[PDB]
Amino acid sequence: SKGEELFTGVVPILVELDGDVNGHKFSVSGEGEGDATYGKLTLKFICTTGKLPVPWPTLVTTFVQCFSRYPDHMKRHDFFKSAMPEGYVQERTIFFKDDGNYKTRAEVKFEGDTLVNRIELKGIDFKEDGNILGHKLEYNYNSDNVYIMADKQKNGIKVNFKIRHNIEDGSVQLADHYQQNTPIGDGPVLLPDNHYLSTQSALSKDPNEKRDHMVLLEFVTAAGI
Repeated sequence: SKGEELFTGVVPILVELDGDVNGHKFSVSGEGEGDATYGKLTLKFICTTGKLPVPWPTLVTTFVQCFSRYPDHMKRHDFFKSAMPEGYVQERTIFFKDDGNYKTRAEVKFEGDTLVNRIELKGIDFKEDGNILGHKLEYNYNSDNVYIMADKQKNGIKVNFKIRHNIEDGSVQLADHYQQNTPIGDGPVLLPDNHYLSTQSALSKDPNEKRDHMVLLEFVTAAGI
């Protein structure tokens, strides 16, 4: 499509988030690069305001699905790159079961040769000593497919999926994601048939980094068609 050509090589990525969860305000800056040819993302996030007041794993999905590898036979279904470079708005509600919710509004677009994800996050109705504000989640990440359908009325897409965060006691903290993406430009975009993204994420730490941070390595492939 349009932006598909913008992703044939390695693209630098910047992520900027401002958050407020139950009145706890924080900002995060991330940098890395993506290589959509391999569905590959490498990112490092730093909390610039001090200690992150929620667990890092709960922000992975908020912190650029244009880097997904769409198989050649599935190229007409790749909404995300088709909206580039002008980009898209990505909005979610993330419901943490028996706890609060995040609402996020993000704009994903090129600034020059750099793909930028700018996010505002608002979290409300969290429990003071629940799994999120009480930091009871393991620093790890599992799988789960991301389901995408057309929203042929907002000329965008609707995405739904579940994340299961691991609680330190061996249980699971469900995070139900509801997502909508809509192009920023007027340009034509690709409205896909139903399909899913297969995702894998690995979380790590930089041994030399003394700020609160997360290193993220992810691989994403479109499938289901």
